[PDB]
Amino acid sequence: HASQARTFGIFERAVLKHPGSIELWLAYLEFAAQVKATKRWRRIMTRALRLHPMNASLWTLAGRRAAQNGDMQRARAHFLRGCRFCTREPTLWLEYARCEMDWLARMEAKKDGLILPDPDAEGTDGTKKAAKPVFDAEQTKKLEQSPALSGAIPIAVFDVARKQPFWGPAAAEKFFDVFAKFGHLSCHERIISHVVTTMQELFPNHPCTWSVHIRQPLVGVDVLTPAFPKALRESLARLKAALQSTTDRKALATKMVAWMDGILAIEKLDAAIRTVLEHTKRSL
Repeated sequence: HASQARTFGIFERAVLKHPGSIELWLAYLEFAAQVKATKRWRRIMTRALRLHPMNASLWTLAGRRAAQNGDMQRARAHFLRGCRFCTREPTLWLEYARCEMDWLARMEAKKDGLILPDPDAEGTDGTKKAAKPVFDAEQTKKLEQSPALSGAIPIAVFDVARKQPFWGPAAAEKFFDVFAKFGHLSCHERIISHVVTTMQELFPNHPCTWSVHIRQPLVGVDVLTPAFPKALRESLARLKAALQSTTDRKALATKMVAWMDGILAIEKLDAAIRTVLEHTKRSL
């Protein structure tokens, strides 16, 4: 028990020496969480977010804790507040989308020390510290009434993210990636399609859009299932077409090599498939 005290002192004097260090805060929070000091955890969270309001890691940590405790209401609450704050970096938005798909995963399976930064706070000159709320009152109501297994919310998160400063092809591809797991859910097809299309419409020839376009056919699929080789052939067709397009070949080749490495990583992959993929990679 005395060790709790000692360690706490270590962290405390540590973040006092250097409050800029986010990692210290994170590490301290983890320690507090493991010794089940929840009150202290809330207080440390309040202090860290107070002085690091735009750090995604903190916000995600909070929202994800509320969801793991079981109420998706606060989860959503924290994440939305935070997204008003965290707006120069995709991170918090990606993590909210993820948290949301995770909830769908649980729904398909079934079938106070904490003070968060006020978004409606003004600075010295009148400027708001946080962007306007992510969803209008009307909009939130339409999403609440929306069917749970529709996946209307993560899509909504994606579309509103489109209005944020961090919006670009790279951010979009990160959403595709968040969503590209969760292949086992009904909504993912519609969602992924939305994302790839959108990217195609807005960033027509970007190596990222090409990325998601090549990678798209293999999202629902597993091996072995006859759908996998067909999809692989489709994917490869997309890849050839990509290498012949007027596009950054270097960036594309990098992403695509990583992708194939990921594929070759899998166990019980067909021999001829391994060979042809390796040749295809060696080409890059």
